[PDB]
Amino acid sequence: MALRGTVTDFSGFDGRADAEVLRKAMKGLGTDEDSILNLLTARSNAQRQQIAEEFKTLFGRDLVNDMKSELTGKFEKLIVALMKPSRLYDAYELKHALKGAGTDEKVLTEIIASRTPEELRAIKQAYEEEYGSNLEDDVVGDTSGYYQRMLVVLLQANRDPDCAIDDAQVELDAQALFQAGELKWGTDEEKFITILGTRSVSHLRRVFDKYMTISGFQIEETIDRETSGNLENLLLAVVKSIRSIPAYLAETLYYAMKGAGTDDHTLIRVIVSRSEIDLFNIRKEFRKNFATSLYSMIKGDTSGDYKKALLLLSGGED
Repeated sequence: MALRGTVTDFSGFDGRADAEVLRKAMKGLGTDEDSILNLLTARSNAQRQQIAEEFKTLFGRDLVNDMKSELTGKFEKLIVALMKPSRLYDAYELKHALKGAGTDEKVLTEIIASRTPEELRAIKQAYEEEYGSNLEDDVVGDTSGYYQRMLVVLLQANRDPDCAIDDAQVELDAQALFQAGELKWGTDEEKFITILGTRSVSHLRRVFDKYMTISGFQIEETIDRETSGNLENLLLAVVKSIRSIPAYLAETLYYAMKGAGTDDHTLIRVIVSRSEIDLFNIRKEFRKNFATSLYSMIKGDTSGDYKKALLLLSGGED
C-alpha cells in the first residue's frame, strides 16, 4: 500500500467560475449550503486557496469570512478546516490546543506522535511564521514531566533514518526495554523515551516483535502496566504510529464516533488533515479492524450538510 489520500486536484479546474458559484450561494438572503460543500469537497486544498484568491480579486470580499458569517455549527467548523492551507493546518490545531493549564494534551499527542520528522519541521516553521512564538517553547510552557520530555524528543524531528537494520541492536534495544519495565522494580521512563522516541521506524518494528518473544508481552501492554496518564497515551500513540500511521488514525476516528458523545473536533481534524495523504489507507485499516466502512460510521453518527461533506470527503462504498 503506497500512501493514498481521498481528495485530488480537480481536472479542468476553473477557480474563477468556482468563485462565481460560491458568491451566488451566499449573495442574497439565505445560503445554498449544498453548492458550497459539493464544490469544496471536490477541490483539493491548493485549489481551495486559488478559489479563495479569485473570490477576493473578483469581489473584494473575503471568502472565508463570508462563509463564517453564512454558515453555522459543525458544518461551518468543517468548511473552515477545509479552507485552512494544508501547510498551516497542524500548526493551527496545535496553537488552539495550547492554552495554559487548559491545554488539550490529546491533540498534542495525536499530531506529534503521528507526523514524520519532515512534517514536524514544516509545522514548527509554519507555527512560528503564523503566530510569532516557537512551537517547542509553548509546548514546554504548557506541559510537564516525562510527557513534556517525550514531546520535546519528538519535536526534535530527529528520529534515526530507516537505514539497514542493525540486527544486533534490535535484540539489545528489546532487552533494554525489558530491563526498564517488566524486570524493574518500577520503571525507567527515560529509557522508553529515548528508544521509542529516537530509533528508526523500521528498526522499532523489529524491536517490537523481538520484545513479544523475549517477554511474552506486546510493548503496548508493557506501556499500559509501567506508565500512566498523558505519558502512557503518548507512548501508545507513538508505538501505534511506528506500527502504522493509518491504523493509529483509523482507531482515533473509531473512538471519536464510539462512546457517550461524538468527538466532532477529532472527526473533522483527521478527515481533513489526512484527506490528501493517507485517508484511503486509513479507510482500509478502519474496515479491517472495525468491521464497517468509515463511511457507514460517519453516516450513522453525523447528520446534515456536515454529514454530506464528511461522506463526500471520506469516500468508500464498503
